[PDB]
Amino acid sequence: GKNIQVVVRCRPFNLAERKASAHSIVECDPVRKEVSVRTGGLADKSSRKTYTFDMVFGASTKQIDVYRSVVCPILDEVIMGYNCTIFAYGQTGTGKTFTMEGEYTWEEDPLAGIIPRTLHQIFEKLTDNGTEFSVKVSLLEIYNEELFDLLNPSSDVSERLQMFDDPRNKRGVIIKGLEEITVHNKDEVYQILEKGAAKRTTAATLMNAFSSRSHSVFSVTIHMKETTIDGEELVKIGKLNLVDLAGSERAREAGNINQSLLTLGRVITALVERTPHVPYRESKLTRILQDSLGGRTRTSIIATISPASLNLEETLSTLEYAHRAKNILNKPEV
Ligand SMILES: Nc1ncnc2c1ncn2[C@@H]1O[C@H](COP(=O)(O)OP(=O)(O)O)[C@@H](O)[C@H]1O
Ligand SMILES: [Mg+2]
Repeated sequence: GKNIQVVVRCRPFNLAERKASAHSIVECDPVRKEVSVRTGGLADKSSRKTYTFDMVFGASTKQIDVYRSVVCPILDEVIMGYNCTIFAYGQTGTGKTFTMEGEYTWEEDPLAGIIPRTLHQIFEKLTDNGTEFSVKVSLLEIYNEELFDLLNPSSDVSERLQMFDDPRNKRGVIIKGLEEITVHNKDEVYQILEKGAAKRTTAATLMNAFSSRSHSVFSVTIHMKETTIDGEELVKIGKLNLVDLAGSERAREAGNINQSLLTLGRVITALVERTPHVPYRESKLTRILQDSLGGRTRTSIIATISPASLNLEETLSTLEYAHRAKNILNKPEV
């Protein structure tokens, strides 16, 4: 494809779908990279709609496999000194958070998601090659188009963060007062995710800013300096934005979400097709990530879906959205 990769990840059935007597309507073919949905209504057992993506992950797909296939290529980009972004898009309950952060010593938990493994690899790789480096991370939430710092020890209330341009080459934004925690070792990441989780819970309870209706943006910035005898030194800065989007399924409270997700989709489609003018300025989410989506870089979207007939509507909606972002045509022979 391109620098923009769109993959789909289907989760296994959950308890509620079993108790509701739901049926599997999704078929994943990792070889042909297709996802086909049994769409028939009453008496219609023949009509199915197929879609093609850069990759397709079945329900048995393991955390490490999503990481190996989707993130490794991207992290190598970041290490070379680039800004990249990874998205988790889909219906609430389909695995966006299970995928972005997931759920010992140096060996990674098999349920660990993209975030634990990523920090993990930063330290292993930069330590192994003797690079001089420092790693800082920030975690903010976007709810009803307002920013909240999830790692600020103090200034913890329902106070939003001020966003604004900045005298410098455009595309960037400065988020006034964004807490940026320095990480000293790979394991220190779980403690960071704990603080975030605890503060998100507070915002949920004290604002109704439920995680399922918000965008979580966890950014890791790596400052690197590498040297070799008869090879000159290098100063690089890499940044990876790991985004856990709001569920794709109050009046405008659902408008801001529905709108930003549609704006995001338009920004992605504009980048794939190279149409002048990409609508970054139309949403807080795309404005904040412009600097990473703007310049040349690797960008990936992980579309999560349910396999049950109970969620057919949202699954088709998600597949259509993923298809619209990067139109890949189905190949011959079914
Ligand atoms: N692919 C998966 N494999 C195993 N469990 C998953 C998978 N995807 C989601 N889950 C499970 O579903 C729930 C997590 O869903 P979650 O990540 O919160 O979805 P979302 O973030 O989109 O709301 C947990 O029970 C989690 O273990
Ligand atoms: Mg979630």
